[PDB]
Amino acid sequence: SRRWFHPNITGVEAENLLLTRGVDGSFLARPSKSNPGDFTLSVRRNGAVTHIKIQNTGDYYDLYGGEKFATLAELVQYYMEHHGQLKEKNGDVIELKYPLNCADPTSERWFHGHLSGKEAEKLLTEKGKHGSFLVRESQSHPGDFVLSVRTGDSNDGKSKVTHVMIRCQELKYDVGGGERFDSLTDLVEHYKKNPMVETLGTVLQLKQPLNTTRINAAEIESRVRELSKGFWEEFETLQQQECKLLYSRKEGQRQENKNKNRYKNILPFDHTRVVLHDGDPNEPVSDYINANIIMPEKKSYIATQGCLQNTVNDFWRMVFQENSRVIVMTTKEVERGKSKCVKYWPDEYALKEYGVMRVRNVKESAAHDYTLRELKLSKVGQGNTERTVWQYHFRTWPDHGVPSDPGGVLDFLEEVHHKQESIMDAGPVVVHCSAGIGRTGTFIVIDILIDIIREKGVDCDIDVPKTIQMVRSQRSGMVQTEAQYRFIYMAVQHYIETLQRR
Ligand SMILES: CS(=O)(=O)Nc1cccc2cc[nH]c12
Repeated sequence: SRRWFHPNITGVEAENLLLTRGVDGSFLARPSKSNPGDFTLSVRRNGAVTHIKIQNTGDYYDLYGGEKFATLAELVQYYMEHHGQLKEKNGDVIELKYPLNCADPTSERWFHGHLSGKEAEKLLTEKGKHGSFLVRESQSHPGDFVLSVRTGDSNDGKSKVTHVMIRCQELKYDVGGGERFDSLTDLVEHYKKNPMVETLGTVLQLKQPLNTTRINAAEIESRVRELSKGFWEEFETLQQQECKLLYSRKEGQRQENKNKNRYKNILPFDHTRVVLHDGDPNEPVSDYINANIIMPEKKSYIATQGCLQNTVNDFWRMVFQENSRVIVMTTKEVERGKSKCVKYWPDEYALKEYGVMRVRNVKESAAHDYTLRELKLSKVGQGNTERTVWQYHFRTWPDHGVPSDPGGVLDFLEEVHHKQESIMDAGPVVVHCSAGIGRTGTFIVIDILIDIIREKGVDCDIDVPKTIQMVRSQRSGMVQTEAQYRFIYMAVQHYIETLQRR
């Protein structure tokens, strides 16, 4: 669970909560209400509260005096299982022992707040299915709530909508009897596990929240208009779901693999990692690269980090093994004086050996937003293994935030798409930035969404947060920021508009 994140709390509200309701080792995280990408970890130690800044400019969560993380849940899991690791400026250990839980329901997928009983019945009738539910404000009884649930199997009376009144009495919630809950989430979780049974026997199964994010692609402009009045609230609802994605990353945690990771705690899930075969028998662990397969759930991707000097050979082994023919690089080699990805390709017209692999740079072509490099990759000693690999190097992404206009990214992805589609039996498209989660996740999700619209036209269903959750189950923290989340919507809107004009 992620109850330690409080989306609508001030610094002083956080201090008072930890002092009145917490103990030493108590903690919570919260966003800054005016600087998105800024978060604070507030921690109680020696009867006083310390506030620790976490910044995310788009690549990773950077904890002051700690490490870089793919998600706030991974950050919290790391320190709740590693004492002595989190430290202040003056060096003392700060311990995260006791999450201080938030009662606020506004980031729950099932919470609709102000909503009429007739509006909720229409939404549940049109969009809902057996077990679809929502919680809304009563309107008749102020301060109380209603849980509306659809149960059932043409509109022939085989299904129905039931309303269950939820009383709020002295900051606890109940359905008219039995247990009184600290929050609506606790109530919903209880009646999700232990469903209410009606007198005549109907089980009110809370199977899934009502789906409000699935839109018809033609109506993207109207959804964007609505979110622009929010994008922040829909993004935070998505982020609340990240506690469901704490999958194991054991291989990346092995001593033999530690120096193959750019950031020690940003690791590939075991269940989707790229496994390298045919390694040097002399190298004890030769099967590991910080990379995952992203299979939308025909075109697949590999999301990976920027090469380290000691992983360039493994990068080319992956490319060769997976039969990838297109690489997308979304960083300059150096940004803000820091190395983001080593040069892993030869100079134009040059030939270099990278371990058992040989690469020729045949030709480079510069466009305004990117450079294309036509590379020839083969195994040393085996001439007939040569294949062309087209590297698309996006060069104009800003150092922080996102492009102001998506036209450049969309023209780049169209060209990448056409190259991939032109090559018979090409493997997954490799996409990498620096950590391989923020820009990489953004480019991949845009590509996935646009691909739907390319095959099905302007009239098909898309669901941005559900697509992002699905990509996040295959590599940690894919899509890092609210700014990238907004950019994904803007890119898809711009794509639909250029398709209508044509
Ligand atoms: C409100 S919703 O349930 O319609 N949309 C939605 C929001 C956030 C995360 C996910 C994952 C699947 N759907 C999501």
